[PDB]
Amino acid sequence: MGKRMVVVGGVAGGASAAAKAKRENPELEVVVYEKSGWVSYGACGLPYVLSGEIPRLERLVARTPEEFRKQGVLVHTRHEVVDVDYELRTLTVHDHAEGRTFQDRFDHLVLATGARPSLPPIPGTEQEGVYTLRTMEDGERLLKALPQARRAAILGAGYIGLEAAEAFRKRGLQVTLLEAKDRPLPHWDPEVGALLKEELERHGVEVWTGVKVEAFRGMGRVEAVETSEGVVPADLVLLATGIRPNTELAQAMGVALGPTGAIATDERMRTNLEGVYAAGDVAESFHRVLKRPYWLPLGDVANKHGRTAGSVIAGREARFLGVVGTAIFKAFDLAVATTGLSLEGALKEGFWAKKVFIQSRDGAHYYPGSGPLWVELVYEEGTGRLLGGAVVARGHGALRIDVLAALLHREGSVEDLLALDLAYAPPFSPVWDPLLIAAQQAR
Amino acid sequence: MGKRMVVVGGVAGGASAAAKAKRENPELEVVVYEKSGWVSYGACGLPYVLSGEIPRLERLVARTPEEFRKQGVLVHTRHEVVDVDYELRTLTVHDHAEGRTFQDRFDHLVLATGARPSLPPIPGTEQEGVYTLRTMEDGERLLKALPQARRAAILGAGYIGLEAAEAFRKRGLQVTLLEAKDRPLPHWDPEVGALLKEELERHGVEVWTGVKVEAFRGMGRVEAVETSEGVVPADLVLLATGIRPNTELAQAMGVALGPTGAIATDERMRTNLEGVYAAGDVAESFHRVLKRPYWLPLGDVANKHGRTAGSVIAGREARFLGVVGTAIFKAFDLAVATTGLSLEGALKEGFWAKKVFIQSRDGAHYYPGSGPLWVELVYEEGTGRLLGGAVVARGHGALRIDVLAALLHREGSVEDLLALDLAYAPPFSPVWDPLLIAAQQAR
Ligand SMILES: Cc1cc2nc3c(=O)[nH]c(=O)nc-3n(C[C@H](O)[C@H](O)[C@H](O)COP(=O)(O)OP(=O)(O)OC[C@H]3O[C@@H](n4cnc5c(N)ncnc54)[C@H](O)[C@@H]3O)c2cc1C
Ligand SMILES: Cc1cc2nc3c(=O)[nH]c(=O)nc-3n(C[C@H](O)[C@H](O)[C@H](O)COP(=O)(O)OP(=O)(O)OC[C@H]3O[C@@H](n4cnc5c(N)ncnc54)[C@H](O)[C@@H]3O)c2cc1C
Ligand SMILES: *SCCNC(=O)CCNC(=O)[C@H](O)C(C)(C)COP(=O)(O)OP(=O)(O)OC[C@H]1O[C@@H](n2cnc3c(N)ncnc32)[C@H](O)[C@@H]1OP(=O)(O)O
Ligand SMILES: *SCCNC(=O)CCNC(=O)[C@H](O)C(C)(C)COP(=O)(O)OP(=O)(O)OC[C@H]1O[C@@H](n2cnc3c(N)ncnc32)[C@H](O)[C@@H]1OP(=O)(O)O
Ligand SMILES: NC(=O)c1ccc[n+]([C@@H]2O[C@H](COP(=O)([O-])OP(=O)(O)OC[C@H]3O[C@@H](n4cnc5c(N)ncnc54)[C@H](O)[C@@H]3O)[C@@H](O)[C@H]2O)c1
Ligand SMILES: NC(=O)c1ccc[n+]([C@@H]2O[C@H](COP(=O)([O-])OP(=O)(O)OC[C@H]3O[C@@H](n4cnc5c(N)ncnc54)[C@H](O)[C@@H]3O)[C@@H](O)[C@H]2O)c1
Repeated sequence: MGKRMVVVGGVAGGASAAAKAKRENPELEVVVYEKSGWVSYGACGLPYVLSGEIPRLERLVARTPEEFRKQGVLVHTRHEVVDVDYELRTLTVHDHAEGRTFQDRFDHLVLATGARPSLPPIPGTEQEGVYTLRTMEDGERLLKALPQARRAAILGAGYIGLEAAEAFRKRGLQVTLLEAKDRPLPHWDPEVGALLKEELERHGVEVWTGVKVEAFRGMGRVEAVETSEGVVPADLVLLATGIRPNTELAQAMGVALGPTGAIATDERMRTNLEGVYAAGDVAESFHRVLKRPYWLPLGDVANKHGRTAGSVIAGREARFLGVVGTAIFKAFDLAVATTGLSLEGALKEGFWAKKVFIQSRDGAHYYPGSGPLWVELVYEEGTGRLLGGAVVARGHGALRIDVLAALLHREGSVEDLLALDLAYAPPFSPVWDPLLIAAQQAR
Repeated sequence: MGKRMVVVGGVAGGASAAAKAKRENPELEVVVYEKSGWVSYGACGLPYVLSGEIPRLERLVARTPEEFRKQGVLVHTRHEVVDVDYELRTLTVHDHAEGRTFQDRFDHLVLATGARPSLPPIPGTEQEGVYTLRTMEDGERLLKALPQARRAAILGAGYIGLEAAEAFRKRGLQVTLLEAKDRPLPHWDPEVGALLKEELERHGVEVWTGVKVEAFRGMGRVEAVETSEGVVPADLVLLATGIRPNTELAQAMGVALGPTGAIATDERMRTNLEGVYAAGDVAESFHRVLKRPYWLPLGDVANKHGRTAGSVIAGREARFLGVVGTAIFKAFDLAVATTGLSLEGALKEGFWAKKVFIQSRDGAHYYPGSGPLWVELVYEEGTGRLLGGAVVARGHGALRIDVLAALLHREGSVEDLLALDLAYAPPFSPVWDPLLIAAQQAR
């Protein structure tokens, strides 16, 4: 057929779906309504623009609405879809331009509305030098503030935020990191959190742990941040305290939410409504270690959602088979990569789990320049089944984390990892690869 | 028990076996007879010493015969075992020192005699500035020649050799590489060979292809190299034309050779004689793709052989389960990694094979400094079974090859590779990893 595919949200989930659908079946009428007035850009690259290493913000955009148009996709920015006459039963889309508002119909709907920052209930948040890092607009705002230092406070030591702290330092500001839990990257076992505190401090960043941020002092400007632990002075504060999915429009139309709070889907990215798909940070994925639905808002998983929904719609056979949790980020001179479960969470889940954490090198002892490389394995006591792992390196990189993700995918044991024929040469790994030395193999 | 383990050869296969045996069962009497007067060193590091990046040759040694002594291991250098009174029936070792010669018995024998360079039959090979690169002594010779340039010719565009060309250039010589087949790294599909010719040329190496080297000109010195294609003047020539295993002693004593020419072994590193083990470059390994024995003289496989023999001898349980062919090397600004079969070889085996070869980046398009990264996939037409793969990068780091080796190990298809949850972040890979984009996925 030659029906009409309407995508709500044009960032990554949505742009993927739109592009793949149109390519796979050009008969389709493909239209994207994006509320933010930018479409198809790399939010992940924001801290590299902030820091100054990337010259202009437009460098993050993958496809422009003009290029899309050339490829038969119609994108409208600053268009918000406000209601859907679902089932119910189509019309459905009423959305809003500049000036007007209006109706449109759909045969296939892709809900790709993403996620918004989850702010903690703190008096003072509303003031003037308080910021959030999620969109190109947040990028513009912060980029305007940044020159004209001087003192920054970042609430939250997760990904945005560890990443932000590096950006701010490279811009001259003095930066103090306030985390509510007891280490940076609280979400993982604490050997990694340690290495990270050390690097952050090595670079001039002050890291407060166990902090109860009480309020942001000022008369609508902000100059302070009063905490249980004292008072941090600050003329720019970044709230980097987590995200939650944008499921609001979807609930209105009667799309089901899964246990995590994100929209539920199948291997086909289909929601509980015929005709309605979901993709990207709004959508749950199946976790292959935990064997249940799980929320993993990364950009690679949003592209995979997109591409599947799009393929399915254009009537190609395509399925999305889950995730395992692989993540990697850069904080100064560390590249930190986790996958699967940490030992904390593997015990919360009930496994009789143990960990091993070793430090090795990233090249032969004798090779000039070789740095350190640490690798953690989280496994089941008796079976030896892998359940998670980390590696941290300076490397561009390592990234050997991908081997563990491959093993997590099938069931995969420490014994399987041991048997692997990995690559060795003096510039790139010691003759026993850190993955192999970690395996069983040392403590 | 507390019997006597004699290791013939002390370089890597042998030193591993010696150290792990002694660790695992200190009762053992463990003695290593090494004919070269150096023991336990990283031959792989020689080109880095040649080039000057590593200051002194002793930096490549891992354990000294004094440190071995401390650990209960007796190493004798410059001792060549000349005969074995096998089965037959022990005595057996007659070997030779400085001065004398003498007997020794064994209860466990590890054959770890390695490989020697395989010279082509060219008149003039015997002259003065013609070299080979395999041992520490070869290192010293070359290191003596090198300052005092001027013009080098390297026969052979495989691994030693591609690696040597970089070393010699870094030392100022002008270098021209003569290969007999039609591309550098002829033993792999020719896209890689191409990328390599371009880099070598970009750095001032001349690469002659399809050359019939006919003789080395000189009056016992060498100044030339006469070829079918012209005459290369050269005052230093490196013969980098391959190696063959050292099976000579082993055959005398009636150890079986496998079809490759290397000593045959089981998963416990045992030869056909009770008591007699083989480890390292003299020993065959089971190839898991081809499902037969295969000769893969790499140093990580030599440590695996040796660690296994040692464990087994000390009475631990240990098995060596095979290889798949993973190899990585550095040639100027390229890191080149292969694993499995190439399309050429996969067809020669009979599979109905296809390739795909894509060029992607090593980090997001917008990320400053991100370089190119090429990945190759060799697969079976119908089943989709992976059969081999390459990736080439500048990266110290990629090395993503390890992923494909994980897949090769079980059977592992393109579909399997497609389902993997790889790591993404802008400094490290684009949002689709180059392994994914190569899967099925583009051509
Ligand atoms: C600073 C930063 C760094 C990051 N780094 C990484 C990284 O290193 N690795 C990684 O894998 N991931 C990273 N991410 C994650 C990445 O941003 C998201 O996973 C990714 O962009 C996928 O999002 P998506 O397309 O589902 O929706 P989003 O990108 O959240 O986009 C949704 C868009 O849809 C629009 N929309 C919402 N509601 C409506 C409506 N009612 N009508 C019309 N339009 C609507 C919104 O305007 C929004 O712009 C990073 C994110 C940030 C913010
Ligand atoms: C220049 C160069 C670069 C390399 N780069 C890499 C790389 O990047 N990656 C990689 O994985 N591998 C690399 N290798 C391979 C590596 O050298 C071998 O795989 C490794 O050293 C394993 O060898 P082995 O212990 O079986 O024996 P060898 O290292 O060949 O040692 C055998 C020793 O046994 C002694 N011996 C022989 N016969 C007798 C006898 N009858 N009596 C007593 N002693 C005897 C010999 O003197 C010899 O010194 C490289 C090799 C070279 C030469
Ligand atoms: S923080 C989130 C990360 N950033 C984002 O995801 C936001 C920007 N990305 C997007 O919005 C989408 O990914 C866009 C660019 C809108 C969707 O793009 P397409 O779906 O059009 O993607 P491409 O054109 O990149 O890829 C399509 C086909 O092209 C093949 N291919 C990609 N790269 C290569 C290389 N280097 N060499 C050979 N082929 C390549 C892909 O395999 C893909 O294959 P099809 O089978 O044709 O779809
Ligand atoms: S070109 C060939 C490459 N170079 C060579 O192989 C030549 C030099 N190598 C050798 O000759 C042998 O490998 C030697 C060093 C003689 C044999 O060494 P060992 O067998 O004694 O090796 P190690 O002492 O390195 O390792 C033994 C145990 O120690 C554990 N381990 C190593 N590295 C680490 C780190 N970074 N962190 C924690 N543990 C570590 C190994 O797991 C190994 O464990 P066991 O279970 O005790 O054997
Ligand atoms: N490289 C990557 O893979 C990468 C990088 C950036 C962003 N992202 C995506 O976007 C998401 C952004 O994560 P994030 O850093 O915003 O959230 P997060 O959940 O990863 O944060 C960890 C949290 O400890 C909690 N905490 C500390 N002080 C607090 C306080 N004072 N009040 C309330 N909470 C406090 C913090 O809020 C901090 O966010 C990531 O989880 C990821 O999905 C990915
Ligand atoms: N990084 C690594 O994985 C690495 C690096 C170096 C050495 N090694 C180990 O040691 C081995 C050494 O390999 P190599 O480079 O000596 O052999 P090779 O077999 O890999 O070499 C390829 C051959 O084409 C043949 N050729 C070109 N001109 C010729 C001629 N004129 N006459 C005869 N042959 C000619 C060359 O001889 C060249 O050797 C490797 O295979 C590997 O086992 C490994």
